[PDB]
Amino acid sequence: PCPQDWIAHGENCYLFSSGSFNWEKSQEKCLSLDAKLLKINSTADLDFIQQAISYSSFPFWMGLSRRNPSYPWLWEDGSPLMPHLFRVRGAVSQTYPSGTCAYIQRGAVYAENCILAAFSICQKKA
Repeated sequence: PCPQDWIAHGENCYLFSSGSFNWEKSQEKCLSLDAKLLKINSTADLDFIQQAISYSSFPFWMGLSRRNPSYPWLWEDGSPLMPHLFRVRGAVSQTYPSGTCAYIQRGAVYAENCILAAFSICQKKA
């Protein structure tokens, strides 16, 4: 029973943000909706999301981040990235003043400087 404009999968509801902003604003935008940025915990999650994106070439922030390459990638809640899901491609090895953040684009996952603008996906429980 997902709210108005949200998409159901598993326990959760999913929203494609209407705006494209940096990671920090995107995070605050999901929190504003009593939601959080996407957290992919399974292969099913990954393919649901890959499908929902419908061959958009836009980038879509998820809730995965780290402040420099000497920290593990963690979801917003502090949980780790589960191992058999995706490789994080992109700018994995530079250090940016506001951290490195993961997004999904063309079905693959990439790391970039958190101040760059992207669409995002929020989630909350149904």
